[PDB]
Amino acid sequence: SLRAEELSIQVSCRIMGITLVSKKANQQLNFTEAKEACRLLGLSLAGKDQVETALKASFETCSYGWVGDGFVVISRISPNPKCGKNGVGVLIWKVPVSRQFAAYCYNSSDTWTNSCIPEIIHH
Ligand SMILES: *[C@@H]1O[C@H](CO)[C@@H](O)[C@H](O)[C@H]1NC(C)=O
Ligand SMILES: *[C@@H]1O[C@H](CO)[C@@H](O)[C@H](O)[C@H]1NC(C)=O
Repeated sequence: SLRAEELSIQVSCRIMGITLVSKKANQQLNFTEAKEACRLLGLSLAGKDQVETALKASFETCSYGWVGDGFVVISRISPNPKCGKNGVGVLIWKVPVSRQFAAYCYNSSDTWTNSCIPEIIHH
């Protein structure tokens, strides 16, 4: 079975709870494996709407990854030919579930917009 030590985290500072998880090996994750990858880390496979919320907080990636309900997405703020072919927004493809990509994962415990930037403590 998939093990967590086979995974690497490509978004070290989660935005609105969202990270991106890839396989260290060349072969990446099909849709079912993407869900398992997030769960091995205690996360859920992100929904496209959760990725959209992160984009509004300036979450941007340059990797295609699975989200819930069988879409592959990339999160783009700036047009880039090499990152989603100059698209902008959360770009969405409905792709056969056997295809292998990264996984967008969601962490509901995050209380900061950027998990690496503290926010003022309210007492
Ligand atoms: C996804 O990969 C797993 C390997 O862990 C395999 O058992 C499963 O059949 C694959 N799903 C598809 C739709 O290819
Ligand atoms: C999820 O978020 C909580 C709160 O920020 C944090 O303690 C935990 O380490 C996070 N887990 C993962 C796998 O990102």
